[PDB]
Amino acid sequence: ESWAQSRDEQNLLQQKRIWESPLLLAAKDHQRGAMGETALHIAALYDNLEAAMVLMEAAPELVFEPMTSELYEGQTALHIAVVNQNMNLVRALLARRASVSARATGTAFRRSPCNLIYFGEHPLSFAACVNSEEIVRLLIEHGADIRAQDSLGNTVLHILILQPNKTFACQMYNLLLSYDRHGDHLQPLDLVPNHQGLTPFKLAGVEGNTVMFQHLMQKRKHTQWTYGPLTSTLYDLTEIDSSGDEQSLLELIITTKKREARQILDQTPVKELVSLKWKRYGRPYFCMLGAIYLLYIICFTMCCIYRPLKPRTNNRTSPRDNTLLQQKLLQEAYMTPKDDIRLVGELVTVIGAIIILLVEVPDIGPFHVLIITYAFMVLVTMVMRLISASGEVVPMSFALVLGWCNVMYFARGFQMLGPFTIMIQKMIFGDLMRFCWLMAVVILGFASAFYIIFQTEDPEELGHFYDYPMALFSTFELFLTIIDGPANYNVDLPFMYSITYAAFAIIATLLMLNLLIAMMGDTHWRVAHERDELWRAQIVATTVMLERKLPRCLWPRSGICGREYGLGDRWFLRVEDRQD
Amino acid sequence: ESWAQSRDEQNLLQQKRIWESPLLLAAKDHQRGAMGETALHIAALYDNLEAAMVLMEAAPELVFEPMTSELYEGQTALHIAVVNQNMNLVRALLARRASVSARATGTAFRRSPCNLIYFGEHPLSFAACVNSEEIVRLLIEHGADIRAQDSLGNTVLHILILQPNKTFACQMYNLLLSYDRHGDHLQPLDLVPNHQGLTPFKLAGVEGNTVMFQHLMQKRKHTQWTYGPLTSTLYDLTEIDSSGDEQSLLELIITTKKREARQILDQTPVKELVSLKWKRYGRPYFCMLGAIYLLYIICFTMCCIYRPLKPRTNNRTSPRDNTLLQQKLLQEAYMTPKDDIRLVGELVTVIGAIIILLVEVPDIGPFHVLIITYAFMVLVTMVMRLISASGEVVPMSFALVLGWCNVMYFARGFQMLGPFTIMIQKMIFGDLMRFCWLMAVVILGFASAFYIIFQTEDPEELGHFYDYPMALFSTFELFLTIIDGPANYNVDLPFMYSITYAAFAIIATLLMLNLLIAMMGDTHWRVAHERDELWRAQIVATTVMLERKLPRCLWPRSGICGREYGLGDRWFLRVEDRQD
Ligand SMILES: CC(C)CCC[C@@H](C)[C@H]1CC[C@@H]2[C@H]3CC=C4C[C@H](OC(=O)CCC(=O)O)CC[C@]4(C)[C@@H]3CC[C@@]21C
Ligand SMILES: CC(C)CCC[C@@H](C)[C@H]1CC[C@@H]2[C@H]3CC=C4C[C@H](OC(=O)CCC(=O)O)CC[C@]4(C)[C@@H]3CC[C@@]21C
Ligand SMILES: CC(C)CCC[C@@H](C)[C@H]1CC[C@@H]2[C@H]3CC=C4C[C@H](OC(=O)CCC(=O)O)CC[C@]4(C)[C@@H]3CC[C@@]21C
Ligand SMILES: CC(C)CCC[C@@H](C)[C@H]1CC[C@@H]2[C@H]3CC=C4C[C@H](OC(=O)CCC(=O)O)CC[C@]4(C)[C@@H]3CC[C@@]21C
Ligand SMILES: CC(C)CCC[C@@H](C)[C@H]1CC[C@@H]2[C@H]3CC=C4C[C@H](OC(=O)CCC(=O)O)CC[C@]4(C)[C@@H]3CC[C@@]21C
Ligand SMILES: CC(C)CCC[C@@H](C)[C@H]1CC[C@@H]2[C@H]3CC=C4C[C@H](OC(=O)CCC(=O)O)CC[C@]4(C)[C@@H]3CC[C@@]21C
Ligand SMILES: [Mg+2]
Ligand SMILES: [Mg+2]
Ligand SMILES: [Mg+2]
Repeated sequence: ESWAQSRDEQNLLQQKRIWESPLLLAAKDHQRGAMGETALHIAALYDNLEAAMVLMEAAPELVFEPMTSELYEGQTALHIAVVNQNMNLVRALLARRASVSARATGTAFRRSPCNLIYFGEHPLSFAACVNSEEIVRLLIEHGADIRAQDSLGNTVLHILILQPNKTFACQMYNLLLSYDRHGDHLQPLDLVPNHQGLTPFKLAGVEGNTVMFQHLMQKRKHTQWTYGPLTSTLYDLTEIDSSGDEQSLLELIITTKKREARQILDQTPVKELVSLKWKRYGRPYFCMLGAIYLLYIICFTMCCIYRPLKPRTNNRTSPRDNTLLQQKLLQEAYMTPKDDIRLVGELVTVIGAIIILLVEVPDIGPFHVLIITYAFMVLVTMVMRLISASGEVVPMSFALVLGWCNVMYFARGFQMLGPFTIMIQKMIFGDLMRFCWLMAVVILGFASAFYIIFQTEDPEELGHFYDYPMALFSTFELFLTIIDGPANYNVDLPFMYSITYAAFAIIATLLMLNLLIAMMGDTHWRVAHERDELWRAQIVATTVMLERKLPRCLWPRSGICGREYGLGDRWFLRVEDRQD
Repeated sequence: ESWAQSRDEQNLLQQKRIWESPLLLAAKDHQRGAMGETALHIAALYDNLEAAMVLMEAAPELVFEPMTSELYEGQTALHIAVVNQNMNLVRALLARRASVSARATGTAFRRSPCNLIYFGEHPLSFAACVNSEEIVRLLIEHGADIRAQDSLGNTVLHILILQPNKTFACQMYNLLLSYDRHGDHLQPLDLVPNHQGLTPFKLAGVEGNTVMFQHLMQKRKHTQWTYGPLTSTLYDLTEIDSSGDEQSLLELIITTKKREARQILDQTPVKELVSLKWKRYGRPYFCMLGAIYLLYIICFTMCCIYRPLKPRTNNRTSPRDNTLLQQKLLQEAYMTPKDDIRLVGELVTVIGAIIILLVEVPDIGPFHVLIITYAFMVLVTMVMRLISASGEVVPMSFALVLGWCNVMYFARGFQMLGPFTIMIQKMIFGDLMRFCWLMAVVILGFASAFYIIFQTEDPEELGHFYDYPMALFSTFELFLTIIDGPANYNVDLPFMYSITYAAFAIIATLLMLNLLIAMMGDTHWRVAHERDELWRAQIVATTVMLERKLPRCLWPRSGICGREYGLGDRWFLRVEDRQD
């Protein structure tokens, strides 16, 4: 906001600085403006060729001079004439020995959501982005280095992938790569990583640049044979399944926050790779990891069904006291064979909860949080068991609910069941997290109204609202229509009740059907229309988690290795498809 | 998986075997490779004409030699040059006396979902499938037999129907059939069955090859007269209603597992045939078979309403014992006129259940299973009645529910009601069989939580959860909101209950609306959009069942017989339509 305010004022400052100097005004159609610009910059800016030539005759040092602002730092007139595509000025600027290697470190050039363009820092990178082949053919003739890297580390190959017109990005990727012609450099330009470690092939995957993914994939395709309609294609599979030493391209797509990246999961070498590694080793481990967790939660349940309880030593403290049984002490808890059989299962439970923490906590989405909370609630149950602290029903009840709802995590192994878990998340963190603020406020209004209406009345007849916390809970239950409307029929209720509850009943049906239409638009189109895409993104997330947390003996590398077939040491995936 | 692994390794083995031999490498641009191939095979594979000619000059025995692998067994170079459509090589191979009758018995050629192509075994069958008319015009000139049959028994007529480009399949069907020119053979080529017994006309129906159904139907159309816009067309109806000796084409479409086959039910001779036989004899028997079954289930109900019961001889065994009446013994069950009137209806019931087993069990979808289970539960009721075994309420209650829900089978006679039964099946074996795994797991988590919260409390106030099987059943009922939320208001419930039940109530509404949107997508588009198609497939299934299980006197053959009209002994169906 404040920065956007300053840019505009600096841009309005610049228009004043042009008007003050008649020479700078003449350039518009040694003094410097608000942006640090010169007359050569302004003539290049508005494509004033004749003003630029007359100024460069007087000052030929003006060509070398960069803008001095923070917004346009390092920018020379050559940058301006390049993006404005004035060919004859670019020729004239190079004739006056313009630097083709100048770096524009200005904030307006840096990759940021505030800036609409990201063109890099070098005139090659500016020229390729504005799609001028000739200037690229002209700048390299004057010593411009294609291997130039930015503050982000991007070369021009990386920058073209980050451009909104993906078709022009393809041709300029072709042109600059054809101009390398070096074998002496340890990395060719397609193989040069940026500072994040992403190659141009990896960058197209992370950004969801689909056509740049496809063009780069043709370099990694070898066609073995063609049998009429059939053809056999062998895929390099080096970067899309790099594992054991570095993050995979599949791993980068999952961790990135771009929904466009997940379309790359539907591209051909990626798709059969994921489906193969899922069917080969992905499913039978995950269903085995599912069955072990299910027997664990059943073992945790039985220890909670048979928890140590004794008749209460105390007398009843009120007529409203319903307690009959209390927790045993520690020595009382274990003195019999049934207590020893439970002690085995409770020890299995705690050892299971410790193993959960070991495979989860030293590592650091939602099912991460649910199982860590479940393992945490188990340890609190043991701690209270050891010190004989009362209230163990509170950690267990969290753990029974959290422990069983983790069993729903293993629905994603089945193809139909997995997007149903997607529905549950989007309904609760979308439509529920929105509408609960409208919904609780109606509950607070009517529960307060319902409380004071029965505040004079006797609670024995109608105790829905006997104190204010129960009046909140009852009105919540009346909202969802899970308990009946309060009625006695043997006594006179207040007349203000019948008006309020009829007003409540209309709003509660109206608001609850509104939550249904909101959850209608969610699960129908966002999830059930895209069930195959969402389930595939679940597999890649599940498998990458499996690969990190499993030994090498269990997980063989996917594809077929060369050097027994003379292809390299790389792991190749063969796909046979029908071209018809 | 493992077989797909082996094929790729064998394909990568083959690329090594080419590189080792310089002669085999020269063929790529007497030794044999991994696939058993030769240099002539590899030259034919990559369309290397000049390498093939030089090799066949040296070895002319190489033309005769087949590949020796399991994957490509029996394949010669003539097969390879045919599918690759190298005309000049095919001419050159025939000039060296190539076998046109060689059979490729390899696993890659066999019809299987692992193999993308099914081309048959003979070079005629390969040439027609890759759509080369000239090679077919050339191979027959060298002695190729069109009547060749595979291990599946398919001739080239059958194979063309099994091809994904149905338009090219039509022309090659025309070309090969025009080349038969034999009357001496007992079956012409359109009439030659495969090993399954299917002709090319029957095969197009079973596979749902609609345009091959239409082209073959024109041969079975005779146009009687044309009256301006009106025309009268007479259909052969021989194979689409073969009955009394063999399965019909209608019967093949029902029993097959292809959804594409049911579009053939909407083709013109099929459609009016089904609608005619349904209206003529299909409905009035089925509604008669419906009314007889309805009076049977009403008779079974009245025998269960009036089942023999006496006051209990024992005393009450607990304060929680609600039993007042018990079953009579066998001699007590029948000693009065009302007992004799029930004995008639019970004998009608058992004789009815035996007749169900006779018309169902010696024969061996869902309503098959439901009525056999109903007839089985009836016989258990009699067995327990005879030996005075207690617990007869268990077989009856299964039989009352199963017996009445069979009456829903007769909804398909009515056109609107039939797809509603489709909805019930798809919702229960789709959306229910999926979502019950997510839904029971939430129930198990909260019922366990609800149990231990009230494990200390006294059950007399709140006995929803007094033991663990009732806590499961109550939480199931709270999930569907068919019983009210537990509340006392005269006693203090645990505070962990109000948190857990509010957590339960949100999830239970959220998950239950999710089941509604899932059942929304089911019944709307899968069934109600396709209600006429689903109801028509119900008729064909019902009628074919009727034809098997009814005497000849009740079911006359459809159409109009010739030989009283001089058309043959075949049964013809006349359809008058408006061509406008
Ligand atoms: C007494 C001992 C031998 C019992 C064995 C304990 C297991 C029942 C637990 C221990 C650690 C495991 C778990 C821990 C880590 C994973 C991650 C997993 O899901 C996520 O959190 C993924 C993130 C997301 O998708 O939201 C939860 C279960 C899983 C496979 C495991 C399931 C069950 C395991 C084998
Ligand atoms: C004893 C009571 C008070 C415990 C409180 C209940 C809630 C805190 C928990 C338990 C049941 C729910 C969970 C149950 C299952 C879902 C699935 C959901 O789905 C996904 O992760 C799909 C995306 C993916 O990871 O692939 C994530 C958490 C969620 C809403 C829940 C998180 C929180 C909930 C509301
Ligand atoms: C969407 C809406 C507009 C539906 C239209 C129906 C309501 C406008 C009517 C239905 C019958 C109700 C009435 C029925 C009876 C009650 C009792 C009330 O006075 C009493 O008798 C209270 C009893 C007592 O004092 O003991 C006055 C009107 C009231 C709330 C109601 C006013 C309005 C209600 C909701
Ligand atoms: C004492 C006697 C004379 C009473 C007569 C007994 C009938 C009530 C039963 C005997 C066998 C019959 C049935 C047995 C065979 C059929 C199959 C039918 O449905 C299927 O199973 C088709 C498969 C499917 O679509 O799922 C169910 C009832 C029906 C017509 C019959 C309905 C009723 C019938 C006439
Ligand atoms: C006493 C209690 C414990 C009996 C248990 C009830 C269920 C086992 C049964 C009885 C009612 C249901 C049936 C009722 C009717 C339907 C129609 C459905 O319809 C079709 O077959 C349409 C397809 C076709 O055949 O054309 C098949 C079975 C189904 C879901 C049900 C099969 C199973 C259900 C759940
Ligand atoms: C979709 C959701 C987020 C809608 C928003 C409403 C809930 C957040 C509020 C509504 C009023 C409820 C509260 C109302 C009163 C209860 C009683 C409880 O303590 C008691 O008084 C128990 C009684 C006893 O100990 O005898 C503490 C909070 C609780 C569960 C509630 C906490 C949260 C609830 C569900
Ligand atoms: Mg949402
Ligand atoms: Mg009620
Ligand atoms: Mg379904």
